[PDB]
Amino acid sequence: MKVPEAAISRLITYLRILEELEAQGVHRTSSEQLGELAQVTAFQVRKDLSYFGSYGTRGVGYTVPVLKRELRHILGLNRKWGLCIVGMGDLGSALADYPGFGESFELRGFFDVDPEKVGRPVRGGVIEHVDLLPQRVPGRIEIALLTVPREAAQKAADLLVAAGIKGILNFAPVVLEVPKEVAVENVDFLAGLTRLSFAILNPKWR
Amino acid sequence: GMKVPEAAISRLITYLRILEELEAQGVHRTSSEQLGELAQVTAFQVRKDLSYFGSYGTGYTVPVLKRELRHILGLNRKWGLCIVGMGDLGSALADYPGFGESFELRGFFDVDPEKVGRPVRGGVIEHVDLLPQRVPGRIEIALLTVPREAAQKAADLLVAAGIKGILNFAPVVLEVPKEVAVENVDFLAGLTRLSFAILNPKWR
DNA sequence: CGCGGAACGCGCACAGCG
DNA sequence: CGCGGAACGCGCACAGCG
Repeated sequence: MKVPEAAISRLITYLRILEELEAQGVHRTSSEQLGELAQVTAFQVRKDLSYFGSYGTRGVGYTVPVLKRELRHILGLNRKWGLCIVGMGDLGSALADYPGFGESFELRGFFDVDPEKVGRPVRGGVIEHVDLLPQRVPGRIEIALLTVPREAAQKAADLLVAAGIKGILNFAPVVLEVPKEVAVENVDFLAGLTRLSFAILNPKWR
Repeated sequence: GMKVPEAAISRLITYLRILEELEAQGVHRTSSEQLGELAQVTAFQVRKDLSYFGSYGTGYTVPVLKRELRHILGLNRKWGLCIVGMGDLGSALADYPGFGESFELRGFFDVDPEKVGRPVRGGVIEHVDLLPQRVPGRIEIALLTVPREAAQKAADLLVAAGIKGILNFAPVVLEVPKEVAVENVDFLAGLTRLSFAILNPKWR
């Protein structure tokens, strides 16, 4: 009912920690262990998980493959999302080649407008003009990796929204404007850099 | 409240960007309501985000704000950067043409024999074993882009070398001494955040 | 007229159950 | 015995003033 987004980010962290624990053969963990690895209090963990259910065992703890399964469900990773990359520049090309996507995310789109790229056969696929967006997105692409130069970002967004996209992972440094019907998440490395600058200059604060 | 919420610093970064665009458009005067509009926040928050540092208001001269903001964020100096992990991302970052005058790449490290010794925009790749010799006095921030499984270790090495801040791109929670700052850029996390958001539209 | 404190909404102790 | 509600604390109202 409450469900702060700060909690969704932490759930991501717990699932990753669970995958890792599983990889090490651990069968059972606890909020205390989980907190120690996610660098938060055990309270924060139990409270974050409580927003969705009671997956543990009182007096005992949490069975790793169970909670793991439960978090993947909540996070909507128990499905196979359709992805497309708009802006086959350098970052987008690195992305196309990222091997750590896993079962939950599948690349189906590849786009851009530059003639010198359009038509290049990328990893399992081929680039194409962003004009084919209206005829590519519906029912096959839900999420788009927006990676274009800061000035083409807002333009590319409109296009994507019109083509029926449901989510935009924005890599461009700028606040996008989209219908509130479309979810957007920013991945801003320059903002992070700037934050590091500030953090350094203000050690006390940090 | 003399203690600045960190969320306010994300907004200042956004304000600065909005100013640069203005200046670039030729505008000379802006307002609380104008900034908010462009930043999608209330004019209140803008004023509040600014009050933590001063009264730059008359008011609000784009160039006087752009300048005070970059001073507040520490962009008024030339930070030294290095990249640890020269794979696809490390390479992409190495050739990024938009750091600006505030961030300078002075190092590129790795362990792959095929990569070290390799020339790059701004220098050459060197083995991480050389960080203790390359960091002090020249490099404050490190762009960490190694595989997930080697992140912590690379981080342990940067710490040992005396690094001030790590911009972590690996999907892991780095463990570092308190005097070392860490900022994460997690796109897999954004992806999974979007996944959740799509399924919980009323939650929005 | 137009544009730099304080209230308010939201993010630990014990009850519950194995 | 061992490990899933409510207090606390962080993030609008008006005064000044051209």
